[PDB]
Amino acid sequence: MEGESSISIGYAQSRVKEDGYKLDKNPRGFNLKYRYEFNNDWGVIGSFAQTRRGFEESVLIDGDFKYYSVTAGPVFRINEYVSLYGLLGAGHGKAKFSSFGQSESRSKTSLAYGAGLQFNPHPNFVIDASYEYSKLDDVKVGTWMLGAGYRF
Repeated sequence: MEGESSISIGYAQSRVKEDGYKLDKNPRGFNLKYRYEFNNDWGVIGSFAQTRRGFEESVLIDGDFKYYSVTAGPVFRINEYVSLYGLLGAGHGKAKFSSFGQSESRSKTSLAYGAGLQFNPHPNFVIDASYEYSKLDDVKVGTWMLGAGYRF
């Protein structure tokens, strides 16, 4: 309802794909979302996401990946239980490869686009789920987010 805020924290998981290379389903992290309802039907939502795949000890060339994004947009309340939203903002990716002794890294900022929903099983609770896409030159990053929190 009007004047109410929702804050949530959640899992984020990315798939990363460049044509000619295998899809990378590993990067993981988190998502914070903050929603404010201006009236009983319309509001705004902001999102920060980060995912990464770093050094993991395992059993010649190792890689490191990081993605984050800041997006925002309008949220439309359908009824007491469900609201839908669309987001726009920026994504930033960085990839680094090292051996032995030597390394190269690339980073890129591009538009990020998202869409999601919020479910209120109780008026003061939030379950949040969304998808985000960003194309960083030839590298596509798709990120799913699933979180929870409170509305007050």
